[PDB]
Formats: sequence, C-alpha cells, structure tokens
Amino acid sequence: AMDSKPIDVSRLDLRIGCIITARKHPDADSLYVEEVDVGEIAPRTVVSGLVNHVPLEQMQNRMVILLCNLKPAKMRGVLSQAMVMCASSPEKIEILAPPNGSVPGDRITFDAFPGEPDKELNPKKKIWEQIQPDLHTNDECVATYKGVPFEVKGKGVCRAQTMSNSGIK
Repeated sequence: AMDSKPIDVSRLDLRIGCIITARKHPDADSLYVEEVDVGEIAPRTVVSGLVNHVPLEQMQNRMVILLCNLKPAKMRGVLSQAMVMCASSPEKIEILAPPNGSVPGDRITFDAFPGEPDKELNPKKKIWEQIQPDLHTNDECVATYKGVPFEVKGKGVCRAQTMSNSGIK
C-alpha cells in the first residue's frame, strides 16, 4: 500500500510580508525585481513573473500576503526569495491584502484546515501549484480555497476589491 493522499491546502501556509521597493530586473524584460523585508542586515531581492499584470510601481513598498513556509524557485536565472499572492484574470490583476491590520506577523490559518510543514515546503514538492487551481474569489470576491475561508484565525478575512470568479495565485 501507499499513502497517496490527494492535494489539500492545510499542507501549506501564508503570512503578511513587506515589500521595500521594486525596480527593473537583470534577466529578461518579462520579469521585475522587487525587495522583501526580512530579519537580515539588508532586504532580499525577489523575482515575479509578470509582463502585463499589476505593475511593480503599484506594488512598490506594499504589504500583502506572501509565502510563509512555501519555497520559491528560479525564474529565468534569478532565484526569488518570496512570492506575492494575487488574483489573476484576463481583464485585470489585483494583489490580495486583508481589509485592515496587515501586520507583518499575521498568518492566514483556520481550524478548518489544520496542518504544518515537516522541514520546509521544498519547491520540488510542487505543493503550492498543486492546489492553486482550487483557489478562487467567490461572487463577493472573497478568496476561497478548497471551499474553506481565507482569514487570520478568527476575524480578518482577506478579500479582493473587484476580482470576482478569478483564480488566485
């Protein structure tokens, strides 16, 4: 026999991260450089795969949901250190932030999906993208995954502004 469990979101987690700034990327034009604030002597560069989506200019010095234990991978050549959670649709794209608070410590986790990573969620496990198609904004534009709420414990649900029926990634 084997475990063979299906994909589920309790196998991952997300936290509020702070962007310091954004500028042009060294590798191809289809990427943009951005810097995330962490417990280091200096911020760390990240690389986002966006060519005709929310501009880096709108994400400059922003605070949004980013990967807590999920691991990033290389893009073109640069290796990102984090990734910004946003809602995507062909009409527009918007980063998802909670309507208030946005403190760099809050992590979206609810008793509806209990789970933790073993060592770290290595990028080779492809966990994030495994369940990614199952995360969409409802009619009320609330990001919902696996039919469970997206919020920091009790209170503080993260919702989109105009992103309804859009896939979240």
